[PDB]
Amino acid sequence: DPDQLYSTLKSILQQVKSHQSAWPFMEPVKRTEAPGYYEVIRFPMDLKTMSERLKNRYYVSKKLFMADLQRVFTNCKEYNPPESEYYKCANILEKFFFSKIKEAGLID
Ligand SMILES: CNC(=O)c1ccccc1OC1CCOCC1
Repeated sequence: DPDQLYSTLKSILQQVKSHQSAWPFMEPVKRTEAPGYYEVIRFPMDLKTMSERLKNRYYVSKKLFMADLQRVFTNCKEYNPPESEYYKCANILEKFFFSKIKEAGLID
């Protein structure tokens, strides 16, 4: 009853991380891999960083969690071409994410 949010968030983040379309998002994009990524994307985010944030008790509300995870998708979509494998992954996983958020009644 106290630590309810933490539990729900952890379950959701784990399901997202195990999803077969999560692989592009598991770790920070490297500048060496992506020319001018960090010029274009000002608030980078990824699921390893979110795991850390969660463990660090940063996600004190649904909204903070939802914003970080939404940003993972919107970074990817802005940066990559629309028919790229990363873009396809991003919308697949975003669909999955919204279905789990609704499924847990996460209200913000
Ligand atoms: C979400 N990822 C990207 O927008 C990305 C863009 C350009 C180059 C690499 C990228 O991320 C890699 C991070 C490590 O796994 C493979 C994708």
